Formats: sequence, structure tokens, C-alpha cells
Amino acid sequence: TGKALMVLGCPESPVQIPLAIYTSHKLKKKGFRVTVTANPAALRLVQVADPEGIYTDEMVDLESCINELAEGDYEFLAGFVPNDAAAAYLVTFAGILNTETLAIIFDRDADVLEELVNEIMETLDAEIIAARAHHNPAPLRVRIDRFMEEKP
Amino acid sequence: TGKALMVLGCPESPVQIPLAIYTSHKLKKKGFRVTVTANPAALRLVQVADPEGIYTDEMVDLESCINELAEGDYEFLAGFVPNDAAAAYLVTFAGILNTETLAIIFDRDADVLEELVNEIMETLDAEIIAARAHHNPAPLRVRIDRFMEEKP
Repeated sequence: TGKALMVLGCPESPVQIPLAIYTSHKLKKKGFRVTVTANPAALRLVQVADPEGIYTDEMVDLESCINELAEGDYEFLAGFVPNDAAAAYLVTFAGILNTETLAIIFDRDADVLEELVNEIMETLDAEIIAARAHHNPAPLRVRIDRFMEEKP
Repeated sequence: TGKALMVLGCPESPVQIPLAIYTSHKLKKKGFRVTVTANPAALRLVQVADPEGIYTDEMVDLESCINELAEGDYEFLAGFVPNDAAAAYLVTFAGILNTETLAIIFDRDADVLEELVNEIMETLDAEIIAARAHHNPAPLRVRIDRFMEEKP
């Protein structure tokens, strides 16, 4: 019950936006109202992929969200992390929210994933899902389903 | 009252799946029953981006569709064309359906677009929407809205 914030990274990989929507839909089926925060193209991709706004509840540009966010605004935080820039934003958002946090890391290079995994472990108190994926969402979708079966 | 078939190419550009779903929703808004056909990765992206099956009606693998298709099964044909392989598939589907057809050509390189545009013109009797887009769907989205306010 409550509100959830979902942070997206720059969209390069085809699996991101689709998985962002899938994860949001999963959260909504648990009672959460979810807010998506991302750069301009990423938010646009979400808007056209879900033209009627059925899988999402609200959207806000990264900097604007950073400017208005305060502790207690959300009980759940989910961040997609395809790179350094995305990791740093999730860390920032996490420091402000101080709530249940989830990092979803992905890239096709195991080394890059390892670097991203290390970074999140050393900085945040957060559950991690990490998979080598670029075009096939399966690995991540299954692991997200699993996470969702238990953790709110 | 009719049916439309939507053909997708290999998913690389993040604008494809979202725009495919956007276009299908536009068609359903016009009364069409929309069938999406593409490769495994592509179909899986569509399914995770629209987990409730709200924006499309049916989905079938490329080869399976090619194996069951006959003239008259669809009143409209739309094909996304990011490359040569995708253009050849659209040509094949168009030869079988012999109906109102639409090619949505995209790539960031204007030269590549030119070759794809020429190819469709020399091989097909289809309306063409082309744009240099990779991650921002806007150019294509606006051009699709325009086509839709008057064609299918």
C-alpha cells in the first residue's frame, strides 16, 4: 500500500522501457501508485508504449523530481541501472527516501555488471537484481516476478 | 470491423516496440483487431510492455504467420523497417495480402534511410513514413498521428 518511485536510466537497450512498465504494472497489482522519473526520451518512450497511462500513474523529469522529493514521499524505490550515471541517481534518490530500495542492473558485459553491482553494494542498503541482457527481457522478467512474489 | 497485421523488425532501437504498441492502439481506436508478428525477442518485448494485452489482440511468430497467411486475411498491413531484413519481410507479407500497406522506416543515418526508402518504393505500392530516430520516438509518433487522422 502506498506510493512507489521508479527511476530509469538513459534508454539504449530495448529491454528497459518494456521492463519498467512490466515492473510498474507488478507494483500496481500490489496496491502501489507508481511514479516514473527519467530523462526526456525515456519518459516519452513510456508515454507512447502505454498511450492510455494504464500501467503508470505519474511521470516526472529527473531534475524536477530531485527538486521536490522528500523523505516519506514513497515507501518503495526501484531503479534501473544500465550505467554509472543511472547508479548515481539511484543512490541520490535512495539517500533522500530512506526506504525499501531495489536496484535492477543490466548490461551484456559481465564485467560492467560486476562494477555496477559492487558500486551499489558499497553505497546502498538495497536488494539487487542483475542480469546480462540487451534485447531479451526474459532473464530480468523472471527474476522480477520472483522478487515480486515476496518483497513489496 | 477489419483486421490489421503489424510486422516488426529485429529490436535494437528503443523506439520500435513502444511505437509498435502506439500504432496498434491507434488502429484499435479505429475499430481494427490488430495482430502483431515478429521474432521471439520482439514479441517478448511487446508482451512485457503490455502485460495485460490491452493494446494488441493477437501475436504470432514471423514464420508461423508466413505459413498461415492468405490474401484477404487483413484489410491493413503495417511494417516497421529498421533494415534490409525487415524490408524483405514487409515485401513478402505485402505480396500475399495485396492490401493497404504502410512502411515505417527509421534509422539515424539519412543515407541508410534513403536506401530503405528507395527499396520500398521500387518494390512496393505502400505509403511511407520515414524518420531519423533511435531513442526519441517524437518524430515518428507525430508523423504516425498525421497518417492516422485520415488513412486506414
